[PDB]
Amino acid sequence: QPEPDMITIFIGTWNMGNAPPPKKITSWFLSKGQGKTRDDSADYIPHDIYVIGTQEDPLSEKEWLEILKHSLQEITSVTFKTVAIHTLWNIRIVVLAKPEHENRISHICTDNVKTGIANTLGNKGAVGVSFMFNGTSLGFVNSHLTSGSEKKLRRNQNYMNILRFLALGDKKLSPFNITHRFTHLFWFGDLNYRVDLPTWEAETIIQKIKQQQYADLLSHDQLLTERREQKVFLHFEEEEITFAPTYRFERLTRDKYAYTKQKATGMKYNLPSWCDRVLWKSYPLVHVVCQSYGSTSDIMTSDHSPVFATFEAGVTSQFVSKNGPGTVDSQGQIEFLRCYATLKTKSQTKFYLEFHSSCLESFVKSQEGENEEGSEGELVVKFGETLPKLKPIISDPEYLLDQHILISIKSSDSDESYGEGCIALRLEATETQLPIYTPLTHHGELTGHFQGEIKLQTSQ
Ligand SMILES: c1csc(CNCc2ccncc2)c1
Repeated sequence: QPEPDMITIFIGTWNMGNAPPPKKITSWFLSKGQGKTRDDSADYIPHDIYVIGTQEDPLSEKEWLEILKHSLQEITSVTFKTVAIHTLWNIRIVVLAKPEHENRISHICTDNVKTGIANTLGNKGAVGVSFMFNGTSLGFVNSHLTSGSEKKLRRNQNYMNILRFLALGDKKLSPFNITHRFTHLFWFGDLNYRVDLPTWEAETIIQKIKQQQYADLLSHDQLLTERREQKVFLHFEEEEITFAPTYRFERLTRDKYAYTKQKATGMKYNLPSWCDRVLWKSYPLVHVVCQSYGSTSDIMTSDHSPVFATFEAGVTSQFVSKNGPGTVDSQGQIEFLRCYATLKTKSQTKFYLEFHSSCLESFVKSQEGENEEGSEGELVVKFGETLPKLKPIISDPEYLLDQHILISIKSSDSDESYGEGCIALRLEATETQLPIYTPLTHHGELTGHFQGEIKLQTSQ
């Protein structure tokens, strides 16, 4: 039975509005409703992995698991296995997988982050799950960020606290946050970003939604504008939105947006908004294709509609050779030549690199680089041809060309990372000097760049 080189992943996010679900929620898992929807001819084909994020979830874990499993069994006639379930207050993530994948899934991690301080601590935050699927690491984050149209900056802060403090994936990747620990990272939830138009325009916005004319609304969506200004979700992708705003509906219909201020809303307006989102970040040159992104039309117990997204995702097998794992394969080598880091720091410490990869027995520390001043005010750290030759555990090009090298640039004085990035080994050529590049981030914000040349030797 051959190992897969692709899987499909379902991501759902639903803010349930503290109400039990209706008796049938199959449309959610079938990617049916509005937006980029799934073809009817696929309805019986199970996804490999289903990841369900809820917010304002009133059910116990047991009650929700029974509903989810019975929903999937009705659609697919497959009894899914529970990989993980994790709940923080009323924020929950469930991961289900086809039974044939049970032996392929390992290193299962869960965590949560509580956002805010005092007043703002007690209901918002994130849950996450990570695991290995054969040779591929997968991470999933369900966040419920701060509400309210005038709190985009707090949402951005919530995002940075979650990616800093959520402890998922390989704890040996110590300089790296969740935005670098996984082959594929999916981040979804009630992100709570709003359409930033005047209150007086509410009925105009409703009109536009009835005409399915979303362009002048999306141009005011805070998540798209904050992303375009590099204030949040740097280096994440989102499929184009082609479904109506998913919030705020009158319950038991989808015919009415309930936007006006009420005591129950703290006297806040809730103009129709795309609160409910799915974003992703995959390592460079790994296959990831969004095959659906939309909202259901027929699940009306909440003031939000459920959102679905589905993906093709490249995966790799758990490779064994006669040499690695448990030794190096002397027929393989990675050389980083004429590399330099450009840093936005005003610090004048010396810097060294760490190279981390599951193709190495352990991470590799470089010598210190040579600091120079850049012409427009920056620090350039030059490494020359000084960098240690990396010795991969396996030299087979079928394995090595699918790997990635994480790079951290650390201060000699403090050992703290000033920037993290990732280089694909999916090169155009072996035994050939080729340009490489990654942006460097720290706490998910841009701190610099790393560029130079690579020369990869495989067994072929
Ligand atoms: C439910 C869905 S995944 C899972 C974990 N499976 C661990 C494993 C067991 C044997 N061999 C390889 C991996 C439980």
